[PDB]
Amino acid sequence: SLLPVPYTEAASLSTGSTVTIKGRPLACFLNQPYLQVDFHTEMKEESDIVFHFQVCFGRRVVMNSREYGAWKQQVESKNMPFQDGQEFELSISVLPDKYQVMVNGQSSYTFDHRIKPEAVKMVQVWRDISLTKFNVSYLKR
Amino acid sequence: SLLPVPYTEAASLSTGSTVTIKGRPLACFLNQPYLQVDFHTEMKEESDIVFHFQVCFGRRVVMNSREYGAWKQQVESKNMPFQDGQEFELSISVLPDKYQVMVNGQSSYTFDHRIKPEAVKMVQVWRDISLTKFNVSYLKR
Repeated sequence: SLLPVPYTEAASLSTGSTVTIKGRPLACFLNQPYLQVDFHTEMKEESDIVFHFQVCFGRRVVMNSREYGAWKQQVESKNMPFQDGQEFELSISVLPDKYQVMVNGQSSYTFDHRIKPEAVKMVQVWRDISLTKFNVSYLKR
Repeated sequence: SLLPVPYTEAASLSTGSTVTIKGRPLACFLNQPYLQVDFHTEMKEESDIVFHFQVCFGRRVVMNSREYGAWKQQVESKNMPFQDGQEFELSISVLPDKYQVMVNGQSSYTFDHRIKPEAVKMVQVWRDISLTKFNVSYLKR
């Protein structure tokens, strides 16, 4: 639709930052479209990932980090608040101890900080979605 | 790039038909972009799939069919002729007994017919690729 996918934006994060993502899957759940949000330590797409968030719509969600080029301990969830064929509003909040992922206003996943959020320099949103809004909040000291 | 992805084209297949697909992954292999080619029995994207071909670039290839809404016996391959960061030329030939998948001119995968290729009405190419050429050959009786 509006914002080009894969979508990449330079970014900085700290306690109190929020990343808001509004979009829609590009296929019905039967075809298992994916959505991936990666918080990167550099603009380079092969850089390390502080928070890796991958939805296989209708199936599962995987969360992990990639440190010095290697994937670490994968966290896997079957919680699936996303609705087949529907627009979704995704909200990732940086709390002192973890990321909190709200889906359509509902707390759905958390991921404890493995690397300080201040290490993030870029956010990329990609795979099988269209994107209508992307925002990183910059209101706190 | 040029052809919109997800790419859908009404199609008919029989022995001697070839599907040619030229494209490029949207991310380096470290980020595991996907490519999926589905030969559908109807234009509806939730319709059955006669030949499902899914590349996880740099990792594996999965082939299957989806019959009356259910996935059947998955075939899995570690053969990975695709090259990191490179354009690829994909050629799926309809032989009497199977599909033969050429990658950059090199025979790479085959998949025995589970449903007659004459059941195909649509081809969809999607996931993490850009597309520059798509062609279905229509030269044989």
